[PDB]
This record gives sequence, structure tokens and C-alpha cells, in this order.
Amino acid sequence: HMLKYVGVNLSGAEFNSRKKPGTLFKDYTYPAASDFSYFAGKGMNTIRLPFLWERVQPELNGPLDQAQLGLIKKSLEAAKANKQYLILDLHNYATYSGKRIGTSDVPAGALADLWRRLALEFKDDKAVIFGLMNEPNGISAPDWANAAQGTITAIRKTGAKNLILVPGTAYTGAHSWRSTSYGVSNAKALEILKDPGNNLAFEAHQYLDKDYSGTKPVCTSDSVGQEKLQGFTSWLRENKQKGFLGEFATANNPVCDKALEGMLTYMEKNSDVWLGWTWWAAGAWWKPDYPFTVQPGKDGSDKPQMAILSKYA
Ligand SMILES: OC[C@H]1O[C@@H](O[C@H]2[C@H](O)[C@@H](O)[C@H](O[C@H]3[C@H](O)[C@@H](O)[C@@H](O)O[C@@H]3CO)O[C@@H]2CO)[C@H](O)[C@@H](O)[C@@H]1O
Ligand SMILES: OC[C@H]1O[C@@H](O[C@H]2[C@H](O)[C@@H](O)[C@H](O)O[C@@H]2CO)[C@H](O)[C@@H](O)[C@@H]1O
Repeated sequence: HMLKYVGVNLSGAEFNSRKKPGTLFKDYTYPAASDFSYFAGKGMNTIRLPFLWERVQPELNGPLDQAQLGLIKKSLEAAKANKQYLILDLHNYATYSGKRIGTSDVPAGALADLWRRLALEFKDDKAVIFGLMNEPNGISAPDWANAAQGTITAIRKTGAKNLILVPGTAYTGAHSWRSTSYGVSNAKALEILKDPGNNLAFEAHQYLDKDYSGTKPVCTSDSVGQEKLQGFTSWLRENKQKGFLGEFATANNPVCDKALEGMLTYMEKNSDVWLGWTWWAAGAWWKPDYPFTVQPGKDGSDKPQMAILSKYA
């Protein structure tokens, strides 16, 4: 891989998110150790690991749940043994128990407390990357930037030097990074951020269906992926920052495969600012018809998109 980090999301611990705490093996699962080794064998050195804020910290501002922390640490052992980095993805959409950050129910400081606690646990783990928040939305770009700043500050106060992946609002879409239609863009709002540890990257997501939601197995053209990364890529370069494509996916059809090749090629060509990417998704709990799975079959076989991903890994 010409990029520093390439890999996949191992989805499952964030499943059935209505259920709190939920029960391990019933409502959610952590990955199998063999998942880590399978992806390592395909050249992937990075695993993004979604998990829920509510499951790791069952009361705001309170202690971490030790069983949940143990599950995360067990995944970290597997990643380390397979020479992989582990992105801790707080997979929460800027919400806690369905209430948005910035409401009276969930002050921005609560997110900083969560990350203070995780940083204290993982500050001495070089393999660990802090994915502050999956797809904030329903919060303005400046208000999210303030919440992100508080979180970065909290992490650095612990002495942690780990890479922090910082999203924007608007589901952190690459395509909409610079949009001012509805007010302040992510581009403008996030220029304010300061990381005293100088080890930050901006996390964007990009899907290729009509509304960039990844809800349909369509890529609207054979070039749309690279097209939608251009504005964000330029913003990174303009601001001397780095980026990370925390989620992206394409379905198994010719137009999508061309788009996939194009976007992977584009990131390699622009490796001065792209640190890497993690495909959405693998994990053992996707249904047979899920269009974006790269979890190997029970028969051991590779999924179709993996033949392309592996060429860039
Ligand atoms: O990106 C994955 C994420 O998608 C969420 O859907 C979002 C899309 O990300 C977002 O692009 C779309 O934005 C639209 C905007 O709200 C409209 O007002 C108008 O400007 O068009 C935009 C699309 O070009 O909004 C949808 C939500 O409606 C999924 O909800 C989420 O599950 C998923 O992870
Ligand atoms: O419907 C199956 C399964 O979906 C889980 O949510 C998925 C969702 O289907 C997918 O579109 C999105 O990209 O990822 C999420 C997982 O983060 C859901 O959590 C389960 O309750 C449900 O059984």
C-alpha cells in the first residue's frame, strides 16, 4: 500500500443500538480473532472497530464498563499480533441514548470525559487510533468543532500522543465538506482546531449512491468517487492537514468496480494528504444480501470487492 493505513471496518459491536446494555452474542458481537488474521493476510494493516458509547460508558461522566473495555482490549491484542492498527470508533452519530450532543441532556463536555477515559487506557498503545465520533449530524459545523476541540484537548491533557481522527458534521461526507448552502461549512469551521500534540487527521466518509448514504447498491457513475473526494483533498492540502476515509463502499457491479478502482487510485495519487482508508464493512453478522460485505464466506472464499481492495494493500 502506498497509503499508510489500509483496511476494513469490523462491524458488529455497534449493532442493535437501541438495546442498552444489550447482551454480548445476542445483540452485538466483537470480531473473531480470525477476522484480524484474514484481513492481515490480504495486506490490510488497519481495522476500524465500531462500538457504542452507551456500552463502554453506561452513565455519562461515569466509569468505563470493564467488560466492554475488556472486549476492546481483546480486539487490540489480536490487532497487535497481526501487526495492525486499531481505530476505536465511537460509533454514535453525535448522540448518547438518542439525544444529541449540545442539548442539556448531553453536553459537549460529556464526550470529552469519555475520550479522557479512553485516552488514559490506551495512551501507551502505539497501535491505537482515536476515532472521535462516527458521522456527527444534527449539529452545526461550529458547534461540532467546539465539541471536537474539547475532546482533542481532553485527550492531549492525558499525555496521549495517539493519532486522533476528527470528523465534521453532515455525516462527515467528503462531498459536502465545503458546502455553505445551509450555513457554515465543515471546511471553515474546522480550520479553528488546534491539536497541541500535532497528530490529527480529518475523517471523511464517502458513498456513491444518489444521496451519498450508501443505502442503495448503485454508483451513480464510474468516476463519482474520485470526483467527490477532490474538494476535501484540496482543503487538506490548503491547510497542511491529513485525511482518512473512515468509511466508503461500492457494490459488486461493473460501474461500481470502475468507481472503486478510480477512488483508490485517486487516494494513492494524493498520498501526500491521504493517510488511508477503511472499507465499510466486514464482520460476521452481515446478511447474505448485504451489498458491501467483504467478510469471507463460511466456505473461506473472498468477497468480490476484496480482489480490488487487496491490490491497493
Ligand atoms: O454517509 C453515510 C450516512 O448517510 C446518511 O444519509 C445522509 C447522507 O450522508 C447525506 O449526504 C444526505 O445529505 C442530503 C442533505 O441532507 C439534503 O438536504 C440535500 O442537501 O441532499 C444531501 C444529499 O446530497 O442526507 C442523508 C440523510 O438523509 C445515513 O442517514 C446514515 O445512516 C449513513 O451512515
Ligand atoms: O438490518 C441488519 C442489521 O443492521 C445493523 O445496522 C447496519 C445497517 O444495516 C447498515 O446499513 C449500516 O451501514 O451499518 C449498520 C451497522 O452499523 C443494525 O445495527 C442491526 O440492528 C440489524 O440487525
